[PDB]
Amino acid sequence: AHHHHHHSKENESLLGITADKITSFADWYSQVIVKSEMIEYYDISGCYILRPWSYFIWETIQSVFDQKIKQHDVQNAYFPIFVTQKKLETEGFSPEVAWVTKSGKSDLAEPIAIRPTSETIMYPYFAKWIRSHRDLPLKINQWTSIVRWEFKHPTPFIRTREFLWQEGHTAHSTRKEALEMVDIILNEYASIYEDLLATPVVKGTKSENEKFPGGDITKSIEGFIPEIGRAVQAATSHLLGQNFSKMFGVEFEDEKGNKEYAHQTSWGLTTRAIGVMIMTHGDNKGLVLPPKVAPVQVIIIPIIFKTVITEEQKKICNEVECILKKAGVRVKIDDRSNYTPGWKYNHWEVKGVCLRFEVGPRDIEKRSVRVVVRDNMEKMDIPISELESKIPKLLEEFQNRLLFKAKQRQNESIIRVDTFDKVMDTLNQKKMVIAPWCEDVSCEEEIKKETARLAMKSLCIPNDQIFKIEEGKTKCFFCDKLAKKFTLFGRSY
Ligand SMILES: Nc1ncnc2c1ncn2[C@@H]1O[C@H](COP(=O)(O)OP(=O)(O)NP(=O)(O)O)[C@@H](O)[C@H]1O
Ligand SMILES: O=C(C[C@H]1NCCC[C@@H]1O)Cn1cnc2cc(Br)c(Cl)cc2c1=O
Ligand SMILES: [Mg+2]
Ligand SMILES: [Zn+2]
Repeated sequence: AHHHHHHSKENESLLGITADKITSFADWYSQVIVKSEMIEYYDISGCYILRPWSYFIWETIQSVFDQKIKQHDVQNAYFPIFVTQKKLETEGFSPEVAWVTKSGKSDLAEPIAIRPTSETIMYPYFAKWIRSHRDLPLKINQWTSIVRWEFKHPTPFIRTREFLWQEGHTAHSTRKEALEMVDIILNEYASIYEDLLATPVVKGTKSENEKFPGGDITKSIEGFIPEIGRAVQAATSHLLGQNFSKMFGVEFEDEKGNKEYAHQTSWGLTTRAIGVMIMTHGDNKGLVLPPKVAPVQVIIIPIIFKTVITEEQKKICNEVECILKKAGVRVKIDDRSNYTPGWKYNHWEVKGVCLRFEVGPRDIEKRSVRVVVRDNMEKMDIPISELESKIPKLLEEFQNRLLFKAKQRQNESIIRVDTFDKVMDTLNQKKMVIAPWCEDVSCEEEIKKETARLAMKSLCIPNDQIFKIEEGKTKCFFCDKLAKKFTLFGRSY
């Protein structure tokens, strides 16, 4: 679905994308993020430079999500990047901890860990701040970078040794209020991917074998990349319960005067969202960005070459730019006489600009503009007097079309299998499995073991159970136990 629309002579250049998205996905992903000036590879493995074209999308994700959690009285703070070994020791993987072992030429007697997550940093101070039920709920969030020495092969955005993320940590007086906070954040995470990034995700609950061992319930949104047949956890929201409050002493005096441990939640979203969004919408021409996160929604390209644009040509472009600026549209004019219009067309197509305006003599004469849509090569002529109304509608239609097309690609990637004899062939088709499952830890341990023999794991137990179980008859697709619900399975990042 990547190489359907018309490619121009400049799209077939080396300044375009030469690797096919389906048959050469890894090379396609690298060319798309590099040639669009999103990412620069760094001489330290697993780290990638976030150029402004990609960092804008994170700033938009950060701006939109920060306003969302402020609706629930979540306050932003910043805790140090460092944490002692004693606090950190008591998905914690010791080989992932980046340790500062020297300052200058002086060795540290006790090395200091770089923050892989802030439970150890923050919770000793949650216990210090929380003495009464009146002090609850406490809701803290921080935007910061995280360093984890990932053992698996790094992927830009998806899995980086340094990534930018948001981590919210809340404490409540009741488990019910905490679980409501877990579901609230999960819906906002799903909104970030679907409403902002036009990326479909599946809301659900992690299995006992796949949940965060430090919490009671781990809910998540699962994404999927069909071109490689691997799911990707889009975000996560944990019902920590009292596991962390018991071990850090975060207790409060409830009403009537009894000491009770706090009911905590924690949730996180990283720059991985950008990578999942890129892989979802990008085609063989390069980036395809949702209008809500595209750094430039409209590029105005006057038909000029070598010489300077005429005075009436610059006046029309400024008028169109003024109309689009007043309408809240992010718009820029590319009046570089240095490049042919075809060069600019491919240049802003690789960068994923939603709409391009071609302004030539015929457009000046009619007081109209030639609009070319990025993702489907749709062409139309809009009068200048209609731009204020039509362009916000086109970007709105653009956003809906990306989510709708990405949705039907995800729905066709979910295959129902009721017996294990059809699971392996479904996985080999680069697709997920929705199967009747008993949800036992022992069952998933053998599911991972048997599928690794030809590994498949539970992605999430979806909140929306589209299929029904026979009360007392529907057995697990793998073992002899009765199936509880249907669970989404597949290989993941
Ligand atoms: N190295 C990474 N780079 C970018 N995003 C990441 C990375 N690791 C995790 N994430 C994302 O951040 C979210 C919250 O972090 P976390 O729950 O600690 O992931 P995780 O438990 O390490 N899962 P995983 O590392 O894939 O086994 C995850 O749901 C991922 O979507
Ligand atoms: O980090 C987590 C759980 C939650 N903490 C912050 C909010 C979002 C996030 O899902 C799971 N995790 C993952 N990787 C880790 C790596 C190391 Br090293 C350590 Cl010490 C700890 C962890 C660790 O705790
Ligand atoms: Mg990890
Ligand atoms: Zn089973």
